[PDB]
Order: sequence, then C-alpha cells, then structure tokens
Amino acid sequence: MKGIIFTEFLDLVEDKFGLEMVDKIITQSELESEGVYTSIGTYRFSEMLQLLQNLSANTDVSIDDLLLTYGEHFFSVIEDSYPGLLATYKDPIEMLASIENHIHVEVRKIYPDAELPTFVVEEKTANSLTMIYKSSRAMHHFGLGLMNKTFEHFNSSAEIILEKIKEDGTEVKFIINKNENLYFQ
Ligand code: HEM
Repeated sequence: MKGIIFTEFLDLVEDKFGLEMVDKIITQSELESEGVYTSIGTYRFSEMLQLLQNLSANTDVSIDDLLLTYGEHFFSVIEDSYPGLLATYKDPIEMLASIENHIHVEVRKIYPDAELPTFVVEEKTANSLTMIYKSSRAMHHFGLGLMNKTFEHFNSSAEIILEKIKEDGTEVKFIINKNENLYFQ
C-alpha cells in the first residue's frame, strides 16, 4: 500500500476523532513503520488493517462505514491532484467502467509499486453497470465511497448494491444503477 493512503487516512482520523485517537490506534498497532509514513512510501496492508480494526473497536464505528467515509474523502484528493485525468470523462458510468483498463493503468505509471484491485465489467448500459471487485484487502467500501463521489462529481446519484461472493469481502459484485431523475422534485 502506498503511503498516500496512510497519510490521508490518519489525517481524516485526526479530523474526525481527534489527535489522541491517532496516537491510540498507532500505539495499539505494530507496525514496522511505527506509524511514520511518507506519500511515496510503500507499506504492508497489514499495517492499515491494524489501524482500521483498532479504530473500529475504539470508536464503535464499523470498518465498512470508516472505509466508506475515507473513500468519499479520497475522491477529493483525486480531484485536487489529477483533475486532467478526471476531466477525461463526462459520464459516471463510463468512468467506473474505465477503472481497470485506463484509470488504474495510469496509477501503475504513477506508483509502479502500487497494489490495486481488479474490476471486471459483466454488464453495462448508459445508466447501469455491474462489475466484479476482487482484492485480498477487501476494501469494497473504500471503492463504494469513491463511486458515490464519482456520481456526485457529475451531478448525479446511483443505487449501488454490494453482493459478497466471498464472505470475507475479497470478491464483491457491484450492481450500479443510476437513479431515477426526479425532475419534478
Ligand atoms: C482517477 C481517479 C483515481 C485515482 C487517481 C486512483 C489512485 C489509487 C491509488 C493511489 C490507490 C492506492 C494504491 C496502493 O496503495 O498501492 C488506489 C487503491 C484503490 N482504488 Fe483506485 N484510484 C482512482 C479511481 C478509483 C475509483 C473510481 C474507484 C472505485 C471503484 C477506485 C477503487 C480503489 C479501491 C477499492 C482501492 C483499494 C485497494 C484494493 O481494493 O485492493 N479507484 N487507487
């Protein structure tokens, strides 16, 4: 895992739960880095899993909801760091169907040591998209938060249903349906 994921996450923990919680989940965790990360650094995901599990136990917020909130926050990091890559797309469904064969291809050029999930499109229309998410890190809700903000970026919204094919969240079917445009709301 790249260090930018660690630094932005602990920034969000400090922003939402306080600096003492940042020190707490770091103290409860070991952690070859010992809690010191750099943006271009490469660290084991087991470090992040410890940080998430300890934060969830301390705050009583599920890892699902913590990763969802973080995934939504990380879209703003994408907005401010790669606006040209984001400006390539004009439709949220087309962008999400382009994560595997374009977006994360560019990410591997940024970070050659990147450890990324796989997204496989099984069905796609103009307002629907079904993809299979596969990753040993089971960060489906991190991707869900990024998907939520992808639709928000294009002034849209979507119902996104997650079906865990493997119970540990390492294979998840995403059923994305752009919402009814309630034009008379
Ligand atoms: C242009 C926009 C995007 C940029 C710049 C980007 C860059 C990354 C980076 C840097 C990482 C961390 C890699 C590592 O730690 O080695 C990453 C991991 C991830 N990204 Fe992308 N990403 C982008 C669009 C998406 C979108 C839209 C989704 C939602 C489906 C997405 C779902 C993920 C997930 C779920 C992970 C966690 C790793 C895993 O699941 O195994 N990304 N991305």
